[PDB]
Amino acid sequence: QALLRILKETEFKKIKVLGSGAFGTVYKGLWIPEGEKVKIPVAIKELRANKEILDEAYVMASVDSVDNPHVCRLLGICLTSTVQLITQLMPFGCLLDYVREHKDNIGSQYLLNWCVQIAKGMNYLEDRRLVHRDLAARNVLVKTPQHVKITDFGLAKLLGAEEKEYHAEGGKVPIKWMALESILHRIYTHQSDVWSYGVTVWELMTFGSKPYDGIPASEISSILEKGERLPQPPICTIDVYMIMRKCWMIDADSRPKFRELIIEFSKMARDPQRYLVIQGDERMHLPSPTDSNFYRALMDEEDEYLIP
Ligand SMILES: */C(=C\C(=O)N1CCC[C@]1(C)C#Cc1cnccc1-c1[nH]c2c(c1Nc1cccc(Cl)c1OC)C(=O)NCC2)CN(C)C
Ligand SMILES: [Cl-]
Ligand SMILES: [Cl-]
Ligand SMILES: [Cl-]
Ligand SMILES: [Cl-]
Repeated sequence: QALLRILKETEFKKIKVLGSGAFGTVYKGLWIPEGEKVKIPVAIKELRANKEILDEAYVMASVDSVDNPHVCRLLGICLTSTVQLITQLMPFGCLLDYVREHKDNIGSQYLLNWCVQIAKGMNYLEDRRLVHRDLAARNVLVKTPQHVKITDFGLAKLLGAEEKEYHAEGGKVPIKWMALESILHRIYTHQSDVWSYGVTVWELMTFGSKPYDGIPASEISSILEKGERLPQPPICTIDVYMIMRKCWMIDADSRPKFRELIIEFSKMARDPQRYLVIQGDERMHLPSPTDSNFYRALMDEEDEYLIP
């Protein structure tokens, strides 16, 4: 039962632009619900259409639940000059930016944990019949360095009870993250999300390299058909790279399931230095909420698509 809570414009203070791009415009603000002195840091999204963003709200409200650690939750919507979505501010931004900016303190334990968490979030969505269709490092957000959530439901589709696939029309889509069958046939499944997951893992393990850098999107299907894939990141031992390679198998049903990826990456996270080789790993640290001074980090922080 999908509900949308309408939040009054007057309940938001200190609204400031955070960034714009393919996803629209995102602002940060403080939400003060009437009848509370609680001030909640929020992110606020609008497109650049009203209908498009309501489709995203619908999907997000549909998949929310009491226990939902790794998928962004819609707090509500605001009707202003635009229709806006409201969510909890993720103060450390997106994981693509995070891994580029904190490379020198990202250890093996963080990378593997992020892999587990994304897989848990995707398994959660699969259980709710949701095909995300846009999983990428740019669309994973960082609540704390130890805790990430999947975002951007702009392309996501709910499968009917009898449906195993979504067939798309001619909209703009992220070719370099897509399964071969999605490029050729516009077919999307849970197993095509698994392909995108493998690309997402590659982005993390390269500390935010661009996939197939300097290769035109029009050439990707031919590269994949020839058996070529993204290269082995230097930190990755063979077992980690083989997971990625299994995610990029031609046969969709041969690819790992999210349930299996949770288990495998959890196993690796139990012995992280066995699976990723990072110079100075043991000497690295990132802010954690168990730190006395974590609040410092928070204040400091809080303060792709082509036509097929
Ligand atoms: C990713 C960086 C990035 O997203 N940044 C850099 C500074 C601002 C910005 C845009 C942000 C943010 C942010 C912060 N907190 C929560 C969410 C988001 C957000 N960012 C993106 C999406 C986000 N999700 C939002 C935002 C508001 C409201 C809702 Cl309901 C919601 O969930 C859908 C998103 O939807 N798509 C991607 C960006 C690297 N660049 C993306 C390249
Ligand atoms: Cl974890
Ligand atoms: Cl979107
Ligand atoms: Cl194959
Ligand atoms: Cl692309």
